[PDB]
Amino acid sequence: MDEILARAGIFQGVEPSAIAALTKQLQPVDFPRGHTVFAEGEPGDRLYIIISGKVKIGRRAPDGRENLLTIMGPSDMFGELSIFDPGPRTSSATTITEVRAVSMDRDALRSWIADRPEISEQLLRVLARRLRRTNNNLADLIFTDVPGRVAKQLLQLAQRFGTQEGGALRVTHDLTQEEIAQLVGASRETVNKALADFAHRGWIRLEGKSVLISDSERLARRAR
Amino acid sequence: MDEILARAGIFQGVEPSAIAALTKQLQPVDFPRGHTVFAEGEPGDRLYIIISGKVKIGRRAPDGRENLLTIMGPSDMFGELSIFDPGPRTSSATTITEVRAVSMDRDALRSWIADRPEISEQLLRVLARRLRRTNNNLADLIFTDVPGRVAKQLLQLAQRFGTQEGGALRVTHDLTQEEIAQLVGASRETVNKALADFAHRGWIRLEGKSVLISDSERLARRAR
Ligand SMILES: Nc1ncnc2c1ncn2[C@@H]1O[C@@H]2COP(=O)(O)O[C@H]2[C@H]1O
Ligand SMILES: Nc1ncnc2c1ncn2[C@@H]1O[C@@H]2COP(=O)(O)O[C@H]2[C@H]1O
Repeated sequence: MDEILARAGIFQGVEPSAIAALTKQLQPVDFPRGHTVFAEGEPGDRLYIIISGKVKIGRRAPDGRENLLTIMGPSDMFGELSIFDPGPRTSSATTITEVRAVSMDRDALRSWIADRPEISEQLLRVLARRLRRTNNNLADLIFTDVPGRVAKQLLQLAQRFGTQEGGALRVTHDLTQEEIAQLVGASRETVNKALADFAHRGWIRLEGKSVLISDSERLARRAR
Repeated sequence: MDEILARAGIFQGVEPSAIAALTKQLQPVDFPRGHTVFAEGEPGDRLYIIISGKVKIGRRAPDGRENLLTIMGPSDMFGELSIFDPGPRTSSATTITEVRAVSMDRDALRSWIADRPEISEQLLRVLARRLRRTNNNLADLIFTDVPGRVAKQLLQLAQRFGTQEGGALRVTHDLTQEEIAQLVGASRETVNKALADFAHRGWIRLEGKSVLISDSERLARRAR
């Protein structure tokens, strides 16, 4: 599991042999599927790295309507925004499978950067990347229509969690039909038809909390 | 000049007798109104701090339509994202006034960070905060009604540019009709209907490029 940790935004760029010498006394946590690790708006000082399982990053309207910002998995950090720009959690963080993680608090995190200055530019790198992704997600809402947007999401899910079957990519995305619409940021029926059409043409084939992508090249053409 | 450069964000962590050191190294520049500093897509080795003027950071749709990510004024840093996660600019940076600014580049920047790790700690704060704002705008798009957004937007312009002018607020945003629209991520058509509604509910008034705000509460209610 040290192997999964070493793939972090933090542990990337700290001498790999020395990554052993530091991974010791962190608090390692467990969560059942469905656990609110923390809620949007509340204070918090902990940052987590996912050892195993997937966490969904949610945003909730006063109205009661839900929205998913991104899905995190093995090796992804979450809960760092309220640390770096001190303030409240910018969103809810909810487990999607059972989840093994490892957390560290604000001060523990201070030791780390002081002793291993390299971390900061990787941390900078993660937020910058996330900015880029979010910038895109945002423009997609102003500009891209639903099936176009579903295409992007499956594709993004696939670069992040996809495995190979041969020519085709497996995407065990551990999601419900409503969470997928929630990532896409549009109606549930509408996301399902967009998905049905793509299945129709054997571009994708749906199976449980999972999708198999046959024809990524056309898929990527519905994106745009 | 140097006290606007002191409130930059990069610099909120260095000795008073150091900002001067880092200020020499910097390269003064004077862009005219309607100048493109760089454009979404170009390579980027260079980051900017606006001494004065305002600049719009923008993204263009395939349809030729354009959403404005933010407006930037004295002390603001921009073009940092291609330093931390090297790649193209995610967005264009175009003046909406004459501008005098100050630039520094990837190697200059990296040298400073090895010299003074505090700079890292500060750009994380800046990035995280940028990411916090964007989650709010993004979610405004799924969750918040169309003039509902024009509220939060005017006030935010205010928070950042608002001058108390006889019990009211003086915001010289320097945005044309369309430019305000693009911040809200909408068509002039439905935006200028919030021009007219706030014109005969008398909370503002279109004076020059500027705008004078006389309300506050029937906005923080009108937004939330
Ligand atoms: N736009 C985004 N892209 C990627 N991750 C995000 C985004 N918004 C929030 N998160 C993550 O979800 C976390 C919720 O808690 P924090 O706001 O402390 O830190 C946040 C980030 O780690
Ligand atoms: N969401 C955002 N909020 C504020 N500024 C941004 C945002 N997205 C991009 N930018 C700025 O726009 C700049 C364009 O050039 P870079 O991508 O190098 O760096 C980018 C950031 O400085």
